Amino acid sequence: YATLAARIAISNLHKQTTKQFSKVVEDLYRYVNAATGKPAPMISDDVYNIVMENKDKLNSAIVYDRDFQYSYFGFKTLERSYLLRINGQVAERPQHLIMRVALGIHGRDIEAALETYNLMSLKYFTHASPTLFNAGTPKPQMSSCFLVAMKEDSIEGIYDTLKECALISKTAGGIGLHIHNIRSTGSYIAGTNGTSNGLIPMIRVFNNTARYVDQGGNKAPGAFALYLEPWHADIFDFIDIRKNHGKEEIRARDLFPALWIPDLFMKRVEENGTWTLFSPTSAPGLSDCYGDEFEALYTRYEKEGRGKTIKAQKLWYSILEAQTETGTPFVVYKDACNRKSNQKNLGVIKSSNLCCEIVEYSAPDETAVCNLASVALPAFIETSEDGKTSTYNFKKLHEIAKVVTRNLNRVIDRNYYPVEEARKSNMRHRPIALGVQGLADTFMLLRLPFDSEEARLLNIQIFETIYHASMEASCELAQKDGPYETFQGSPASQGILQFDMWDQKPYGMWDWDTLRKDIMKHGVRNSLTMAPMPTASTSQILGYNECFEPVTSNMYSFQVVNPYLLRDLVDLGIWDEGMKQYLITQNGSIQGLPNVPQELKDLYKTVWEISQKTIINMAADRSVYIDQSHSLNLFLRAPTMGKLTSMHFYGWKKGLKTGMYYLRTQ
Amino acid sequence: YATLAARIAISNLHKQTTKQFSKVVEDLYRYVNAATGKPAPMISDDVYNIVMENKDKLNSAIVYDRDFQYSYFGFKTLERSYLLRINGQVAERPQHLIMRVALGIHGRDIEAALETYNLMSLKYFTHASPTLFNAGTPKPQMSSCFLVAMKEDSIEGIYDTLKECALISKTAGGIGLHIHNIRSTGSYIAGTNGTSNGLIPMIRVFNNTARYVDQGGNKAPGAFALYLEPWHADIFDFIDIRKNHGKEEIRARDLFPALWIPDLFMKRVEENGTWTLFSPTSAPGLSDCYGDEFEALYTRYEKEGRGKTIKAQKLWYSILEAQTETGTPFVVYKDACNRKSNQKNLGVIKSSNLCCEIVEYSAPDETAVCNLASVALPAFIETSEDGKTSTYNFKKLHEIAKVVTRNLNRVIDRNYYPVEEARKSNMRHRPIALGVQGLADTFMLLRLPFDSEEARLLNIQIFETIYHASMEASCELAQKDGPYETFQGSPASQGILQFDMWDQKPYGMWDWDTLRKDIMKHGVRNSLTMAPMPTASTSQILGYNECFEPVTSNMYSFQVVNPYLLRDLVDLGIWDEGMKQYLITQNGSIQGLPNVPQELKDLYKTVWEISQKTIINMAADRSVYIDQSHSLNLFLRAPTMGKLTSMHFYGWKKGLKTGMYYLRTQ
Ligand SMILES: Nc1ncnc2c1ncn2[C@@H]1O[C@H](COP(=O)(O)OP(=O)(O)NP(=O)(O)O)[C@@H](O)[C@H]1O
Ligand SMILES: Nc1ncnc2c1ncn2[C@@H]1O[C@H](COP(=O)(O)OP(=O)(O)NP(=O)(O)O)[C@@H](O)[C@H]1O
Ligand SMILES: Nc1ccn([C@@H]2O[C@H](COP(=O)(O)OP(=O)(O)O)[C@@H](O)[C@H]2O)c(=O)n1
Ligand SMILES: Nc1ccn([C@@H]2O[C@H](COP(=O)(O)OP(=O)(O)O)[C@@H](O)[C@H]2O)c(=O)n1
Ligand SMILES: [Mg+2]
Ligand SMILES: [Mg+2]
Repeated sequence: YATLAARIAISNLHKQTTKQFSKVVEDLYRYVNAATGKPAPMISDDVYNIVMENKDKLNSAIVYDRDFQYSYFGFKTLERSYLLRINGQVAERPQHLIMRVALGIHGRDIEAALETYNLMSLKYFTHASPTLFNAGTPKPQMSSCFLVAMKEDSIEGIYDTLKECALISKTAGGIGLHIHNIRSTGSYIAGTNGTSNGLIPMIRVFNNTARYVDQGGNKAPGAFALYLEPWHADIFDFIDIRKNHGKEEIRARDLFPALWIPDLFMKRVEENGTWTLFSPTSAPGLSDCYGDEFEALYTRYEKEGRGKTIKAQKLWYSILEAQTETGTPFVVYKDACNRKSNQKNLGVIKSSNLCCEIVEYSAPDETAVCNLASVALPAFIETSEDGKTSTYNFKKLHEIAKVVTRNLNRVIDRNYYPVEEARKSNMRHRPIALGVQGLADTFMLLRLPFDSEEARLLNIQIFETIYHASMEASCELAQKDGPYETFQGSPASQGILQFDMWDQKPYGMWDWDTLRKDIMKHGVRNSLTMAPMPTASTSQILGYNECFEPVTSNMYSFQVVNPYLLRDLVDLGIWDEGMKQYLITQNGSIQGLPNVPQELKDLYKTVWEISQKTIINMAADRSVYIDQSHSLNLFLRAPTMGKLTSMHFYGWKKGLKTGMYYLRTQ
Repeated sequence: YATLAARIAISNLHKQTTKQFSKVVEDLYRYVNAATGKPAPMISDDVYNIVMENKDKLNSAIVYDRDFQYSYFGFKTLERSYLLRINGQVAERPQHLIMRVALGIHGRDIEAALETYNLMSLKYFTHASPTLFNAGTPKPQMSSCFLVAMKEDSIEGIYDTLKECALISKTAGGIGLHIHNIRSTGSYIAGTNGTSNGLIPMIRVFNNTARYVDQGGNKAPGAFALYLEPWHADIFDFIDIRKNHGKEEIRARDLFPALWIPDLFMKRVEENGTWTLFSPTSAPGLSDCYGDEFEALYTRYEKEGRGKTIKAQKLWYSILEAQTETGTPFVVYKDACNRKSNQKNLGVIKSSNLCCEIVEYSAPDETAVCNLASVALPAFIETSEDGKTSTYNFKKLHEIAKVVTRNLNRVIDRNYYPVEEARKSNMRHRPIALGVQGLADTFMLLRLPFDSEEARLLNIQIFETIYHASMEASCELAQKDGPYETFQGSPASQGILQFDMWDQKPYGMWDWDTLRKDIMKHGVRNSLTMAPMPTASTSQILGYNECFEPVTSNMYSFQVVNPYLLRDLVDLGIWDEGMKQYLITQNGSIQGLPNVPQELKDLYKTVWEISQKTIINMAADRSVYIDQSHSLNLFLRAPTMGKLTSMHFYGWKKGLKTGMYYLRTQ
């Protein structure tokens, strides 16, 4: 169909752009801001000198054919926010952006540079947007998220923290900020008859700084996620922070509430029992432990009159309300996250990030950071048997995941850190996050319904391979540069890998025993490797479905129909106008369509037609090979208090870390 | 009349309170917060030990009769916000508050303590509210205002500054904050295609922190004043910040805009000429000079295309609009303030304070502070000739002003400083601010219309004496403790006193030559002594008219009629119900009342009936004995663009520093 608008706008772009890469780096580097007279380079000194000392090798390495791998919407995304502009006009071709990104990561290892270039240009993998924006640029802030500790229960602590979010928000990246330690409404303050205002008014300050620190282009999200434990006395308002009605002095519409849930809360809800709310000042230490230690300390404070008791299910019901209307708060299980983190030698983890996938340690003086990349799952499909059936090439997937791991690991050293808390932190533990995109495609291309036994297996299979790969790559790194600073004492140091903490045998596609031997011997370079993220933008750049979720509709959206569906409907000579209309009219749903094979109706279920138990199951299956966590969106058809209840508890009992990211509805 | 409700509620208070002072200090000191279990003392260790080591001397010094010096509204003010409360109930009697304040200032100089006590209990003078609140208490923040420098044109500078206002707003005191150095809307920012948002959105952040840092009781005002020079490119919005209509993202209703006006602006308005707006980044140095140096540098930048030119009177007209509707921006003349400051050896002064009276030097690392007290002008009236006419006792006024000066000077050393910038600053230059209240009364009691030749003279006379006194006291201090750190190089070091900088001979009631001799010889302890403030609350505590303004109505307000008026109307046997009604119905105006002597109509003009030229004149007369500045409110009857125009220019040409504080209307 109109894949023809892609080619047009692509070679239009070729016409408005200098072909030779090294000339473009000259242009971008030499740039002066006409309106102001200021020399405003867009390449670093470092990457400039590199390109100049290697210009023939580099220019000739670039294959411009590989520009036509982009769908129309992929390309318009690139154009509109990614390709570097000279004075309003676009100056970078897609190949130049990639080549720049390759250099920004690799520096003088031109061999590494050429390997990344090739693999990216061919669509094997892609790095997260901040890397695509800033690698090879003079303030190269390439990380996607910062996990910030509230420094202290004081105006000074609060305003130091506010300063840090502000300094972070100048640049690319999202912020997860935990606040369990701020005293609740009405608590005593020494030196006044004044009472405390609590969380909400302090939230309104943060929300306001989110709105003010724009102007980083549109590279900042302008939103923070905030993490709270449900025992905090300010909980009812906190969860209603994105509510669309009620008083305005109580809402904070540019921020996301995220719950940090102890298992105790859930038991109490299930047991239909009491829940007690404390101010952190009448209940110290509560966020600084978990599991049993928490259970013991909580129960004691609860017996010692230190707080306020109400019915667990009163809170529970309010949460489901807030979630049904707004899609938030997110739900992340504190204990599951801490019980099963390779970072537990550092102390208690107090939050996740803005997309509920990063599970790293943060403290007033260490603000945890992470660099993300995603693998293009469908690129490892081949027909390779001999005949008609397609298989999945796991060798290449292991090979490619080792490359990404090495990339992400360099990005740590060549990263610009907005705040000293992020450099201190990331240099010590060197966490890393790999993800995937196009899981739904992979299945579709391989003729598998999402809810099949075969899909369940491949899910496990793929993730086993990425995790094995990354730990292998990381361990090779530890052999060249030493383990990361804080590796002694870690579960990985004691031979305990992620699935072990889930008390499971690995699916056994790869030799874990060899790997585990070498890790106890040599260490790893990275405390953490795996955390599948939303890929909202980058999967649009590679033309794939986000992430690891099924299609939302088969009507993608001018509106363009799912190419695999189209393919199949045409090959069955049943694609007419009745088809174009039935699918528009049902929004990319093909069930209940008179003349369509059952094989296709299974294959092209939309996420609303797939059962959430299956969804949670696959999240549980893959989770044992996930160092950190993943952004589990949930989708509900005709939503009810009961259906939502069984979904949290289902994931909760599965041992999940992120029980829910967004709740999406209608 | 109902002065009888005073006695009732006074001796009611006696019944609910322990008579003996040292028991009350015990009570207050020993206080424990029942709800929380926390020991919450309300007296310092230091003042406790003092009282205990001197309890008989102290308790017996206290005259409780002196509790009945308070009008009903004076007393209700004391009760409602000043007298220390034990668990909701009032624990301090007025005499205890005073005695505490005396100690908090004097420490172990019990002789000084007893002298202050006596003088205050008898209503000779009073210190500003923060002193009344906090002297003798464990965080004794006794200063009324902080003049804060915007630290830098950066997110870091801005958020360091935000932190400092927040830390200051926890406690008593107002903030004047100058921002001439923040780049305006649309300016370049290096490292993004992002433009700057300018002032307004950054103001909204400050306004929001004003709202959030309450809870210091109601001792913080919850408002800042912001100072800008009218060449700043963000000027039109900045002046409209308290506008009651229009868009909400453009207003900031809890802050006050104050203009810092160069003479150039005014000439240009008068000449009907061009005015040029710059961003500080395209015009550096502009706020860091004045007079000629400014004129030269401004003109050059204006010739070099560096900014945007429009008609002076376009801005002028908008200012008058904003002022007519909202009463702001305030108007303070930058050049007059800098030309005539004894602090010019330190560098350019960049703002005043929240009440337009403090004119002190502030810089990113020095935040200027000031401690205020006011003299009760009417307390120095006596009949003392022999017969019927009353005179004014200037000897006692010189004597009392020397006492206050010594008090204020101790408060500097025993002050708690919220931020290190304020301690650095105040310890070096030791500024001080004395004021007055009850000028209108004094005149009334002395049978003088405000606009008489006799009133004009006494105005000059009083102020000459306070200024002479304070410099004398201060110079005696310099003899015991040395001059203040930065006295060398000051105008006062070169024999140049305030009136000299106005190029005037002093009225000559006191020997200035002797004083001036001694100052060049020994120095002063205080860089600055005099800055008449609004006395909004404390004059209500002493039962006098604020400040140095005339009565606003003769219907004070249950509604209580002006006691002097009443006195006089009754003595003429013309006070009936027709009288009670004519004055209610005219809101304390007595002109155009059929049966009232002309002598009384002159004597009891309301500030709306008095001409503003006279008002400005007296402000000009007194200003030559004012180190710093004063809070000139203006009052306009039937306000018009022309009348307001001639008033600014009139004061501007008089050489005033504060041309206008509030513009008050109807
Ligand atoms: N003036 C204020 N306005 C609003 N909230 C305040 C204020 N002062 C303190 N708080 C809140 O109370 C907490 C303590 O503030 P902090 O700056 O530690 O004051 P403090 O004098 O140290 N009182 P305390 O912490 O009780 O010893 C912080 O969480 C503040 O948010
Ligand atoms: N991300 C942002 N959002 C809004 N305003 C900003 C942002 N970054 C900078 N500014 C404004 O631009 C000014 C410069 O900010 P600063 O923190 O100095 O950034 P910088 O990288 O140093 N850019 P420059 O000052 O041009 O070298 C400050 O007045 C900020 O208010
Ligand atoms: N323009 C953008 C988009 C995302 N991000 C960051 O990455 C997160 C979104 O993750 P994602 O994986 O869905 O987005 P992409 O990496 O595909 O653009 C946001 O929460 C931010 O933390 C950013 O900094 N700037
Ligand atoms: N309750 C109060 C009242 C005034 N003030 C400070 O003193 C200023 C008012 O000056 P003023 O002389 O009119 O008030 P008083 O000293 O008479 O209470 C305010 O701008 C604040 O700077 C305060 O800190 N707390
Ligand atoms: Mg504290
Ligand atoms: Mg800067």
